[PDB]
Amino acid sequence: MSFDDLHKATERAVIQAVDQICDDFEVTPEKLDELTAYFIEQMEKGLAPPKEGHTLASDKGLPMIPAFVTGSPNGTERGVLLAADLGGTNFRICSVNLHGDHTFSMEQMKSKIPDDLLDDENVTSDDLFGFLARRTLAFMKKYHPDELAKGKDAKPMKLGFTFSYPVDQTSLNSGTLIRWTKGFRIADTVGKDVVQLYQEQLSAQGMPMIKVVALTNDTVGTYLSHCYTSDNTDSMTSGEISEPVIGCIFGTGTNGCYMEEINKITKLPQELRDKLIKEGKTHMIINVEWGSFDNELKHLPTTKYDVVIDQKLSTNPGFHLFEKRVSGMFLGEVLRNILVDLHSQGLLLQQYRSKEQLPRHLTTPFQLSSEVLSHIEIDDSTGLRETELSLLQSLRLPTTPTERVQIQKLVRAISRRSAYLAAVPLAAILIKTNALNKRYHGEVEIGCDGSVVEYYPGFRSMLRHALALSPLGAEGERKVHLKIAKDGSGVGAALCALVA
Amino acid sequence: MSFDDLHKATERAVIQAVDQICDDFEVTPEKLDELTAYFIEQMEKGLAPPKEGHTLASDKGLPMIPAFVTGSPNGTERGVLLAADLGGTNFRICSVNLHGDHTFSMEQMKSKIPDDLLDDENVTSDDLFGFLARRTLAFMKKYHPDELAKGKDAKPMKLGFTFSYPVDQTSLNSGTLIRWTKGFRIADTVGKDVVQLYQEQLSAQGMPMIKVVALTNDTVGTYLSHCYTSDNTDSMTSGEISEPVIGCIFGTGTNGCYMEEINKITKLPQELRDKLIKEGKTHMIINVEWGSFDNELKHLPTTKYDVVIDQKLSTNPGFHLFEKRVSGMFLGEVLRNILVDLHSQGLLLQQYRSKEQLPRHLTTPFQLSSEVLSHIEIDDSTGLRETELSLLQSLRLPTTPTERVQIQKLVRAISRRSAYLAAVPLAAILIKTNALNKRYHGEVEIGCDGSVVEYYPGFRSMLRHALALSPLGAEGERKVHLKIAKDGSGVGAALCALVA
Amino acid sequence: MSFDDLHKATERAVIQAVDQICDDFEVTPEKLDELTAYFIEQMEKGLAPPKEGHTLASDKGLPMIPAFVTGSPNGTERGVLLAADLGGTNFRICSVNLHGDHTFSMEQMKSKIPDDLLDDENVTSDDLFGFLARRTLAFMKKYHPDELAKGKDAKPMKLGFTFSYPVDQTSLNSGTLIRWTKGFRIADTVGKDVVQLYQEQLSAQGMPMIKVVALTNDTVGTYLSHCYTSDNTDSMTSGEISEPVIGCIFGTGTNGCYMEEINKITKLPQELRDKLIKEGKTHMIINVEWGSFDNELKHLPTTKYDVVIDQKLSTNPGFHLFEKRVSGMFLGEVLRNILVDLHSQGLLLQQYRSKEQLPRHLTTPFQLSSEVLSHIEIDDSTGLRETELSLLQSLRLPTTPTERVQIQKLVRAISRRSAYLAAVPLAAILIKTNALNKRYHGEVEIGCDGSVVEYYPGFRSMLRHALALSPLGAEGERKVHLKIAKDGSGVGAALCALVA
Amino acid sequence: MSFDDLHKATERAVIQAVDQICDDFEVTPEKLDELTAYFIEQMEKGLAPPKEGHTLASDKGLPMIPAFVTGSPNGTERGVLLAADLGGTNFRICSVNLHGDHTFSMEQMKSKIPDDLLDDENVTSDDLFGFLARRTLAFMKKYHPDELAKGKDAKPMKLGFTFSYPVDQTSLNSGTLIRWTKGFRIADTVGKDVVQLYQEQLSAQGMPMIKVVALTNDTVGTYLSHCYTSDNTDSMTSGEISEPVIGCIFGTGTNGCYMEEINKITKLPQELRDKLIKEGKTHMIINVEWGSFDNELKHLPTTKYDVVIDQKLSTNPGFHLFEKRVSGMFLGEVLRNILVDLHSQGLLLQQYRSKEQLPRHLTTPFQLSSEVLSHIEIDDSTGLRETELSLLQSLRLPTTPTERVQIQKLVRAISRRSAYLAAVPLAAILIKTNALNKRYHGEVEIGCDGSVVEYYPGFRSMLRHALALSPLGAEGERKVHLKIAKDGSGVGAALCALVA
Ligand SMILES: Nc1ncnc2c1ncn2[C@@H]1O[C@H](COP(=O)(O)OP(=O)(O)OP(=O)(O)O)[C@@H](O)[C@H]1O
Ligand SMILES: OC[C@H]1O[C@H](O)[C@H](O)[C@@H](O)[C@@H]1O
Ligand SMILES: [Mg+2]
Ligand SMILES: [Mg+2]
Ligand SMILES: [Mg+2]
Ligand SMILES: [Mg+2]
Repeated sequence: MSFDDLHKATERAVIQAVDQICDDFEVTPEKLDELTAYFIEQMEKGLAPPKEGHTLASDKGLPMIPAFVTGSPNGTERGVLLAADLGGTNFRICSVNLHGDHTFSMEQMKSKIPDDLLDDENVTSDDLFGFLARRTLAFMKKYHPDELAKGKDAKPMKLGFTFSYPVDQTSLNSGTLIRWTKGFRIADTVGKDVVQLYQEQLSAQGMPMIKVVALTNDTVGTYLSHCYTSDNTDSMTSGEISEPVIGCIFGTGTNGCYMEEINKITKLPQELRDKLIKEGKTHMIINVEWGSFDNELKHLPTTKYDVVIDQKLSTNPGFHLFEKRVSGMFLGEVLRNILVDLHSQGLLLQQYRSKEQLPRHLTTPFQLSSEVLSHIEIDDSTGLRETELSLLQSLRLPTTPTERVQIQKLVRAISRRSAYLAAVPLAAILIKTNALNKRYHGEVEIGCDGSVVEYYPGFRSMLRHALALSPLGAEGERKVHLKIAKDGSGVGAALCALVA
Repeated sequence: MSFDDLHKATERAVIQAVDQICDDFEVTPEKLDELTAYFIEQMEKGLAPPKEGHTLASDKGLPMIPAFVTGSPNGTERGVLLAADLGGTNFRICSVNLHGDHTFSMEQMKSKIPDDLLDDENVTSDDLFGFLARRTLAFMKKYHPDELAKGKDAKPMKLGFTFSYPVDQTSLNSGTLIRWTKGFRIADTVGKDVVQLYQEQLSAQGMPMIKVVALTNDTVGTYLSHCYTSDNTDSMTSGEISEPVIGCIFGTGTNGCYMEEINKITKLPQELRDKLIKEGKTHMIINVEWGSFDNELKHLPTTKYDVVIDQKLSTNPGFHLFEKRVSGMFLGEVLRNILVDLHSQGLLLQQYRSKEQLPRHLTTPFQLSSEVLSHIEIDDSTGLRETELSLLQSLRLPTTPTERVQIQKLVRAISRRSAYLAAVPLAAILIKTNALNKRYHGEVEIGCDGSVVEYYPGFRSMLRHALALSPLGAEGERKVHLKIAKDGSGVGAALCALVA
Repeated sequence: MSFDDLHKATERAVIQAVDQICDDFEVTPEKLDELTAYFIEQMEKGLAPPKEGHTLASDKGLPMIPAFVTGSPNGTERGVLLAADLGGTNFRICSVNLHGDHTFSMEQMKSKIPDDLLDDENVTSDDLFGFLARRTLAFMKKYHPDELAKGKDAKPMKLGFTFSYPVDQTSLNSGTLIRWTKGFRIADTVGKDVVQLYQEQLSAQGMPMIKVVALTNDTVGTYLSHCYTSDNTDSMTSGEISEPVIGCIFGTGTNGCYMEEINKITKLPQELRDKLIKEGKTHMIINVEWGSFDNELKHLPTTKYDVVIDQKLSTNPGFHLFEKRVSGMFLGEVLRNILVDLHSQGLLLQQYRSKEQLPRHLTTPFQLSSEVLSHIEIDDSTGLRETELSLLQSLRLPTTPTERVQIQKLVRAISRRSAYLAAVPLAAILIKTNALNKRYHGEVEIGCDGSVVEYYPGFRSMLRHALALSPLGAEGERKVHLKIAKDGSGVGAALCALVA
Repeated sequence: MSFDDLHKATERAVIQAVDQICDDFEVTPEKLDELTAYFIEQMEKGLAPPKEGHTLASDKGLPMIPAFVTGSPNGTERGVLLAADLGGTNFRICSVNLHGDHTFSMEQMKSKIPDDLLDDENVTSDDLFGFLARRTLAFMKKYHPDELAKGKDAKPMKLGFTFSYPVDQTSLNSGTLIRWTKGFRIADTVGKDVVQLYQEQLSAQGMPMIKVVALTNDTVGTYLSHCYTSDNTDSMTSGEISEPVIGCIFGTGTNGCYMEEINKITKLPQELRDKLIKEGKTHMIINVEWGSFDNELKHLPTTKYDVVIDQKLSTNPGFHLFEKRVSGMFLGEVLRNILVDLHSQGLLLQQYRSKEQLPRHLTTPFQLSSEVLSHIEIDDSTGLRETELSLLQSLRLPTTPTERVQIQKLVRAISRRSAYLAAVPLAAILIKTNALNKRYHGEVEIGCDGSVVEYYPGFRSMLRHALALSPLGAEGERKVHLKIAKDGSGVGAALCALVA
């Protein structure tokens, strides 16, 4: 045994731990099927009246929100509307000029949500909504300075507001916050009317001229934006015309929505179901809180790393268990926990004696962005050798050549687990509504927004693969196109405000 | 307001524009009566000597041509004669074997008039007449190759020549072109002898053996052909025997002719009226240039779409205003202008941003054939849903379901306007000559040739209806039969050549 | 037995004959597989050196032409070039402004090929090429009148010439006509240089300024045009990037071409293969004369109606047997022969006593356009009842209600036979070159031009179905997109002239 | 010429433009020498009294600031002090426990400077300093919550304040802002006392307990931190003991400072020079505003891209010309301007028709971070092929394979130009003070902080190379070590506060 043979014995120990992790992470079709079936069962429960002791702030299971849109655009909608979009790492304000030909011209200003609003439980509703109103002034000064200069007399501006949190919507115009998720801890807005808080701050800042017309989700805005764009009006002689079914968000969090029959939403008051069916409003866009799927954990492929994020690092433990396996914030956090744990086992970061000596950004939660993971996974031979080091050097964590390949294997296992689980709600929705066979012919479109699905170098293809593996089978995959709703939330909110 | 309600609001706007057009197009009996009366007044003027400053190339009003036929056949005429027929979208050569029993056996060769002769003002008389002579050689090679092989010694062939243009006829044998109409722009034949140009080209091509015997119109040939065929010799005990009164053309253009008393044609030289009355030639077949009726526009139900065709798209602006409302070329063009105008209003072709993006065949004049209109109008429920799309797809213009019904309404309004106006000259002629009461009993026949009246799925019945609405009343309609002179122009020219 | 029961007994006899025909026409997967395999065998033979006694004018089998393009565009090509396109029912001249962004702006003039050039064996090379030169003058007068006015001094204009006939190409600049097909009988151009004849006539007409730069086929132009347009440059993170493989023509005739490895074309001189491989010219676009597939008839599903067209009605008996089953000219002719034969059997046109009394346009060959078939097939319930009559009325053939449904069944059987046979060459080409598996991922595009594939209300979907039935299987169909190369031949020739 | 040959001709055009740019960017030793010599001349002028008409807000040339530190640490300094650090993309607060053994334990909180303070001229002193005070409260709540809870009675906290802007320092305790640079436009703080504004806001927010003890630069803090750490106390028998000479910042901006003899600072009042020399204070740490070197542009290798940044995009045109060639903000901006200009020339982004169609983040200034450049440059073969696309995809700019290599060449040319120019001030300082020969033996240390020097995968080695190329020669490079002052500004300010 030379030093090189002794080193190989160590490398084999490292490899076994990494392979064990990779196998714990991979989703096998058997679980993909248990999950699709369970997802559908929870979807039916999510439409049902609550039992005694249940509420929305505390529910568990897979709740659904009956957003009152009740239809979809065809691209002919026209007009200029404002849109606000809150809830990722950032906030955006758009001015969307809908042209009536399946396109729009969008102006945009965007900013990061300041950490003053995210790291402290003592942050109030006035700090968050005061922020949004100040950014709204900045937007108006750049794109519509005249309306701002002429307000209060200039009027109205119609604004749609996308707010990416579960909202107990009662009307397209308004609803209340059910809970904060995804990084916000601002407790005094839970139960309050989201539009009311924003609208009051807009007036407080000098813009009584801007009226918030509609409150929507990101999933809904995405679906509607997707519907507005492309064509879906081809010739009936081209042989097949597609239809939008499902909207997705794969960003800091994960969600989607779909068109559903109004007569099946048993929790909606019957009087409202009757009022709407009488006008031909046979369908609603339902926000399925995918993130909450299996919060009780009867089927998801949970490992110890997911337990740690959910119980110790997350802002809302016990909720949004699906997101913790799928969305961008947790793809990042899962790798960080693995690297720290393989430090403790003495397998990767062998040079440190012990955890307290690790780089501070490695031990601090959420400092490993899914952006680094994107580069870690795409890197091929020379990327892995040289760039993987640069990518982790930016997290102050220098590594060896052999360590870098082991880290890449962990990253691919993490993103694969997510991409396959991410297919569960798409298969489950298409199957529940029989989207694939409600019509003899016509393709199924899924309009997905969010930076993980748009940029992660692997999701577009891994979802298609996973859909084929799920109960949809190859035949279902053949009907189903994953398209990107790039301007997704912005256009969607503008359309919601147009609808009012 | 859901997307579906917003879409209905748009559909209502579309409908209002289409209904406004349909109402502008419909001819009400009040105008049908003003027009019948005006038509008769212009017919009397059309027989009168001209005033100083008037000529035939430039006249206005409703000119008539005193074709020198002076009588009608009874079906006993026999012999084999050639016939040439120029002036629609095509040209035909026939060899008609008249059998003497109200029937004939017709051989035919036909060809399209090449665009080389239609789209350029620099086309000469030698190109048009050279064309006719070359097609004549082709005809002879197929049906009478022996006469061609034996010519110059084989002789004579007698040919009748139907030339569908106003001709200043001086004798059945010849006359000059008054103007070009209906698509021809060959200026150097205006004022020239039509037979002379054709006869010279026949010799130039090697056929000195063929003599053009008679020059006729299509209206005249149709009347005579109609008279030749059926019976009109039934028993006097069958209770009632009919007589031919009016011939019609409803093809690329529109015209007709009728039998008139020679003593009323005040512009004909008196010496000629005397020469003919002395031989019992009490009547002449008069070509009424229906197409020119109301060229000055005092009564026709003119809309902006007709103004555009007459001033911008037509080959002879200011003339043939009636045809522009009635004939096949303009049924086609009127729809095209409406669709382009409803594009500009944002009502039908809503997907284009603006006119320059429309299919090139939609913006190009005369590319919308009345043939497409025929199918657009006949289509019932499933035809409208599926075939209307195919019909416009052939014009490269894909449409929506709701657009297709709106287009069909416009098409029916266009063909109805034409069919009712088309009744004006038939009512006006029968009334002026008192065809309905010159005899106690005996039916009135109108022998109409032309593809619009023969195939358009609506003219046969719409004219009968319109005749009943006009001053003829139901009582006049009861005397009047619309029959189709199917082999119309061919037989007619053969008879004209037989007459010489 | 009442009259109605006796009539049903007759209808059953009619139905049996129609069903027998429909079954003779349907292509079963077993034959679709024999044909794909045979097509591939003949394709290999088509690349081989000839045997003694063989030439190109007379070959039989499935010849291929090694067009010297040797590559494909990526959309960045820019410049303004002229293009001429001869050989369908018409001729087109374009001026194509290539912009370098996968789009172009095309100006166009088009005209029908006059019958003077099609119905007579005594037509010479000077009449056909004189025609093309005259239409070229007309084009220049409308789009580039200044170049024409300034020529001879203004120069050069670069023109690509698409000539849809087999051409024994020796260089992209020129080659000779192998045979006339598809309606032309002009024997004295066979064996002559196609460009030389056109170029001389352009000078004869006054345009020494226009140089014909490249001679191409329609199949080649279509492939290149298809390649030029869309993108095929998406992100490698979108998950899959497509590549053009096969170009198609489904118009008056049928053909296609594909990219092939130069080292496999064994008949090309080795010295030329070496000259080209040394510059990286690893592939050529090969015109596969699909029309000639199985001219000897060992596998095609031939019936008596196809025998009649090939031996009695066609301009080139014994050749282009595949086209006679597939292309637009013969979809039309096959129905006509069936209707005449069912007249002779006393089943459809029961009112005539015998063939000589049938409408002359029914007994005359090629008067039944595939355009009528398009409408006959698309028509649903009310279309069949009312429009089928109008469509055949335009062929002067009035029918009964029961006759109309029987005719529609025959039409669908005819177009299905064609659509399935039409898939044979696409499956055969993709399989021979392993287009489906030469790369792990990336879609396969087929760029098809021609009015049958673009407008016939059934081909887009019937080909996709047939491809799945053929040896490609569903898995091959999943890679394969049928797209329409709408401006196909025009752009292609402009690119060929750009290439020179 | 095949499509592939035509494409190569285009690629050659692209390459020539890229090579021309690369050659314009490369710094040749001849200029490196002109610049070193000029830098020294301007350094002498920078110590001189001003001429009439000169001030500090407007100076030009290379000003120096005589920070009143007057000495350096040896690692024995002990105590716990707070430190604030403002002025990059972010702001940091530290609590540094100096231990007296060349090490310290640092606690840290950091946040991004909100855009509310950077994009608007109407931002006031109260918004910037209010921000710093609020972040200070957050820091105290996490690391010293007891002092905050006990204040006002708990006291004092001693805070050092690093403020990375030129400051007209009069005492280590305070000075005024000379100008804003590097992204700030807050005009009403220019001329005001920097400590006074911060100190007042700390009291306003509830922390009268924290006293700002010292105001320093980042360059000074870095030098002192560097001096505090390692050893520099080795045995005199180890053969050679090093000494710190120069501190550097290579972050969003670029600067450094060095120890200089007090008797040479001719602009300092003589009375102050005498007061200090009498106590043995023979040296001062002088901030050399490297960024301002050659603001008048007599020697820097200026190209058109640098002119655009300086005159159109920068917050302070005419100043800090050296930084615009060297620092992280402009490495980013220079590439962006090149890519847009090569779009205009039609060489890289060939698919767009024109600038208005480019991705909005490409045309927006400063959206291309030097972070992307880091990855673009490090990428080797497979990194360039796949990751370069991901890196630009994050700027919404998809590219081709050939485009990616051309972009990488531009990036390496940009970072090389910077790295070589970046050596000018280090060579110039060591040469001016004869750091290399003031002692027979002992190494020269340069302590550089800042993320470009710490992470850019190329600076550590390119500076060493450039130093050898400059007048220092290989012999000077052999004395000179580039080390990283990682905790640099934080420790430095804590030491400045310890010094008071
Ligand atoms: N290129 C990338 N590769 C991988 N992950 C990325 C990339 N860019 C952003 N992300 C992830 O996406 C998150 C931002 O999500 P996104 O841009 O979709 O905003 P969002 O719509 O506001 O999110 P949400 O809708 O859930 O609130 C980041 O925190 C990071 O985790
Ligand atoms: O137009 C389609 C095809 O028609 C004929 O079959 C020709 O042989 C062929 O070269 C051409 O491409
Ligand atoms: Mg979002
Ligand atoms: Mg006629
Ligand atoms: Mg063609
Ligand atoms: Mg700094």
